[PDB]
Amino acid sequence: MINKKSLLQNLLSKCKTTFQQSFTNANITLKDEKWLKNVRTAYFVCDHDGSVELAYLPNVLPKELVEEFTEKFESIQTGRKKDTGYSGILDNSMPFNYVTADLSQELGQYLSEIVNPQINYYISKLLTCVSSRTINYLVSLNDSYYALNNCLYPSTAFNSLKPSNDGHRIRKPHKDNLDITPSSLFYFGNFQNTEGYLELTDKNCKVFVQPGDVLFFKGNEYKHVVANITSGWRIGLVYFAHKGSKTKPYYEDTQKNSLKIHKETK
DNA sequence: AGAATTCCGTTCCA
DNA sequence: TGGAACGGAATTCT
Ligand SMILES: O=C(O)CCC(=O)C(=O)O
Ligand SMILES: [Mn+2]
Repeated sequence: MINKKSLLQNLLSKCKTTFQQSFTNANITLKDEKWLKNVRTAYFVCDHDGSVELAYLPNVLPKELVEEFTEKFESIQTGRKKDTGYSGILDNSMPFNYVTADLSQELGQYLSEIVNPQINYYISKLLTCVSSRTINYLVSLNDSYYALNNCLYPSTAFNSLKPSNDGHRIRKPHKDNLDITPSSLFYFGNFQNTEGYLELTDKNCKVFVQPGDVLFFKGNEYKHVVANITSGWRIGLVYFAHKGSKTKPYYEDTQKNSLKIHKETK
């Protein structure tokens, strides 16, 4: 119900001035139409209403930032058993929001205190361009969430993918169904141009992501999976918000403690 | 103690 | 519907 050529011109205009980069060979498709099979460049997916359900902007992060974060991420993850980590709040399995167990650890500290305040700026950049509805929602959240995660997004996921790990949750095709808003994704580490791509299975679209790129898309609606890497290290951050952020209460404590607090108020 | 297993609890889907 | 799934443990075995 709208012109895609003009909408792309609008999005490109905002993104060019905001990120101060020229995005060549940018493309736009409606969600109903046939998506590009291979996206190495700027790409946008919209509905009939005009809202952006996917945005991919190549290399918006300064190389100095990607390299420093990578080195620290790899340093911390070495001393970690699990291949995933989380900062901010999680409502998973509980009818309340709770502080992640990792926030007290080295990973959670580095994300919240150092990484997130810097990344929060590029998130602000991204949202003011592609989605107004998202940032309008994120600023309505409890102040405690913003203070906790030091970011507009109340929750941050840390995905460490080493070569030939098929057991990682991002290696299995899925949807994140708790998400009330499209997530913002940042990538780090080093891996090849032909591997570690995010594939949307139902739309048959392969987005090839490299360190420094940003990806903004709905995780609940579109089933997606991360491809295997034969070399390098694939590290990425997922900034999201669940439904429980608005709906469920907050006791300002970790999971087990909050459960005790939750019951005693009932 | 340091392994394997069960548990609390929400949400979904083949 | 059983059971896996962006958690995070406590029990229960060797
Ligand atoms: O890292 C990616 O490219 C995707 C992450 C993802 O799908 C998830 O965290 O569920
Ligand atoms: Mn996902």
